[PDB]
Amino acid sequence: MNIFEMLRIDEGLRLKIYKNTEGYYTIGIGHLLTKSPSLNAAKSELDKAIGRNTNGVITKDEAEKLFNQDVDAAVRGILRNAKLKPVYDSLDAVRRAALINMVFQMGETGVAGFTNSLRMLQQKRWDEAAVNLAKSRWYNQTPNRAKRVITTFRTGTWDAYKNL
Ligand SMILES: [Cl-]
Ligand SMILES: [Cl-]
Repeated sequence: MNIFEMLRIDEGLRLKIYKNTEGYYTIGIGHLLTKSPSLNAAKSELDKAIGRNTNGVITKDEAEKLFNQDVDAAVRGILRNAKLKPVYDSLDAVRRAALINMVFQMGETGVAGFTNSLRMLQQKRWDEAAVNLAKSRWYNQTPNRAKRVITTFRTGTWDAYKNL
């Protein structure tokens, strides 16, 4: 298991524009297009991202390309974030993947807001962090996925994902 496989399980793969869990236009492997209510706006963002007139449909390779770029960006966002970097640097390889997953889903800014959980992770207080992480909109809105990431932080193993 690795970050790629992990997020592919969490986000799935769709080759046509769809609405994510928050009702926003998305494509591929969780690549958000826009928060705008307009499908045209989404098709426009899509063609600009791909570099061709897609008509709202992309291929598998194109999806994988956006995915590689998004993962890369998530990592770089962590590394450039003064609040995130220290945490990421303190963790082991498995737990680092759990932090990348959260950043990919909710953005650098959203994750940097879990101040108390971040401190606990930094301190290696696993069970405490898991409890603190669960008290969030994130967990109440997407509980099955939140539980998988949380278990990851708690145990430092990929067990929540083995089977998927
Ligand atoms: Cl893009
Ligand atoms: Cl979920």
